Amino acid sequence: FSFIKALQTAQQNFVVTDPSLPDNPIVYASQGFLNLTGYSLDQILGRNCRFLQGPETDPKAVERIRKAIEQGNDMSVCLLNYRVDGTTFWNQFFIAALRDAGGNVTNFVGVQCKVSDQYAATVTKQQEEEEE
Amino acid sequence: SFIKALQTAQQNFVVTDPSLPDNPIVYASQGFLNLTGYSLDQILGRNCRFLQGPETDPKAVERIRKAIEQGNDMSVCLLNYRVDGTTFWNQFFIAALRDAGGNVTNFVGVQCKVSDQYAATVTKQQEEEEE
Ligand SMILES: Cc1cc2nc3c(=O)[nH]c(=O)nc-3n(C[C@H](O)[C@H](O)[C@H](O)COP(=O)(O)O)c2cc1C
Ligand SMILES: Cc1cc2nc3c(=O)[nH]c(=O)nc-3n(C[C@H](O)[C@H](O)[C@H](O)COP(=O)(O)O)c2cc1C
Ligand SMILES: [Cl-]
Repeated sequence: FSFIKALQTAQQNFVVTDPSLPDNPIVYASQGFLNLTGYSLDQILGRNCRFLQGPETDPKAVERIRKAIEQGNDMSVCLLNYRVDGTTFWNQFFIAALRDAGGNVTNFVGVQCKVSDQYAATVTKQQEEEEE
Repeated sequence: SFIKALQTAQQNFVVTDPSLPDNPIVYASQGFLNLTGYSLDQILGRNCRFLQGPETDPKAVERIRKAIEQGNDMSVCLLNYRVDGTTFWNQFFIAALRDAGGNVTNFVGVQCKVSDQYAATVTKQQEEEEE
């Protein structure tokens, strides 16, 4: 199944990046990503998604995503991300590596879900208890 | 719904209930039954580890075990066993479903049968994460 078509239909917040390009930049973003983050598309295309990060983002959470990308692994993390206006929100984030029939990573899709503080407390706790 | 999406897409997948002991299957798609050869009576109310066998990489299974311990999404390529003992390469994905309060309510696991060439490529990268 097209996971992307599934996300389009469900009108989710997601982006697709191209690892064949230096620094793995956004080459597609849904309307949902734009509404959520406040960015317009010319602000987002061709950029690494790390702009979503800021001073209050947990760097160990970011490392999980980094490893997942190095391994062509699917993963999820709850971390804090930044809107175009500098304000934060909690992101239940998911990333998938898409592979061809030959097994080679061809793209990444990242899905963003806004969650409450209460939600984040629970998930971040198990993340910190994982880190310790 | 991730589950409604998998239904529509006619995927091979299961949903388990971690609120019951040993986190048993409480739903299995038709795709899953076709793939593994299991019937619904043999698997409903059971834990998925029956898919594993002697030639499965115990390190891939461990990768799956941590995801459940942490309530994380993950994907692994490992060898699984059908109801008659034959093997197939499984590009597996597991997701934790959470309520609004952040509590894991379910696990969803999706199985995609892949070629020897595919498994070769991915499993090599899995093995390479030695140090
Ligand atoms: C498809 C895709 C989507 C991503 N989405 C997010 C995101 O929503 N929020 C975030 O903080 N990082 C996201 N990332 C991670 C960053 O782009 C980047 O990989 C992260 O900073 C790790 O790289 P670095 O340590 O070199 O900065 C995403 C990565 C990819 C490939
Ligand atoms: C929803 C779900 C689907 C699973 N699917 C598979 C699978 O397809 N193949 C597999 O080898 N293990 C699968 N597992 C993992 C086993 O069910 C079990 O969690 C794993 O063997 C580790 O648990 P254990 O330490 O008790 O053996 C799945 C687990 C869950 C929760
Ligand atoms: Cl998927």
